[PDB]
Amino acid sequence: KLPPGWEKRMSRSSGRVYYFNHITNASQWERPSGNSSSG
Repeated sequence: KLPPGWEKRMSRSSGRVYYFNHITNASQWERPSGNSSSG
């Protein structure tokens, strides 16, 4: 899971908004928390 280096990214081909780590280099679908996660 993401956040040191992240962005919420649209799939610029066909499907979904995904969520991204910059410096690992990993695409998932997660808003990582806020303050509490909960999910």
